[PDB]
Amino acid sequence: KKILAINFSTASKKGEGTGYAFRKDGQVYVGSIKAYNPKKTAWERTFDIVNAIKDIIDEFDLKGYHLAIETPIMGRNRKHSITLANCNGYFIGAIDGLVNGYTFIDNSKWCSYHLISGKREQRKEESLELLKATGLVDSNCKDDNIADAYNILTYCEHL
Amino acid sequence: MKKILAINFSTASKKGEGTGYAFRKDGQVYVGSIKAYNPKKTAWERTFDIVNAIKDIIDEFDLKGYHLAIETPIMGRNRKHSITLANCNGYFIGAIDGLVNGYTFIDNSKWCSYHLISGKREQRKEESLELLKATGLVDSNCKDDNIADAYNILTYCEHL
Repeated sequence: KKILAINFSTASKKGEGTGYAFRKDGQVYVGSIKAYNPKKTAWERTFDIVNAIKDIIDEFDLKGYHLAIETPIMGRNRKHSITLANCNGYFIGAIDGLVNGYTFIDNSKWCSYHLISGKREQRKEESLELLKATGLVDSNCKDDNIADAYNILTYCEHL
Repeated sequence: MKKILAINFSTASKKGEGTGYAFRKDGQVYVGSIKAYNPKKTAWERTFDIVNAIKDIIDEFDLKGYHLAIETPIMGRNRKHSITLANCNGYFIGAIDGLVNGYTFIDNSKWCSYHLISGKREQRKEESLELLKATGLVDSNCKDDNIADAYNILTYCEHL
């Protein structure tokens, strides 16, 4: 029930990032770690993303939170998919112990509970629509990493 | 001699298989395998057990600051199996990075090529074990190819 929700990406494309969401003293906090940098490898960007999340964990002194992280999946691009799966694992291994374990949340599953339907690109705008309603972000927000992490948290808080 | 902890990572999905490790300390090579076979556990749960076993080795033998050399995960025939394997390999590395001074991926092809090992998987296991057996660290009857691959990664990395 004390859940740190993560939508993990290594930010291999511009503007991407790892989204996070959690609730502390009833207040929801959300954000993204924007790590795009072609001078760094996926694993180096991952290291930076780990250290950003560790800094939030210490700032908000999250003790006993459980990681809910979106399951890595094989996509069309095989090498991207294996790199992402490996970096997703690095991220989980680096923070497990700061969190009390973790659970894989299947994209299809949180999406179905929130009625997000259609392809990938369209899921992104549906997820953002839900984030926008809560007014934790402004009406201009185009951060689907943030929106996904939020929707994963709400999925988990129900399940 | 650069201080390297060589790992041949496996989730021990098959009985008798496990994660191989090799390191040199005070000139002596130490090798072994973590035999984590347990079909009652998921691959991630066996990986957690292997992480704890390597942390205990790093503690007992005072290896903080050794550099981790680990095989690169590869693309395979079955999507879900290869994604799970790649994720567990990642988990292992992220759990111990910090105890070790960083890590480097070692491609299977590169260490094999250095050691003049060719052929399909089972032949490569045989040739890798021949190199390990020659050191006397295991007996002439050893079939523990996870130990052999860890050893042969260590010696490949020691030449670089």
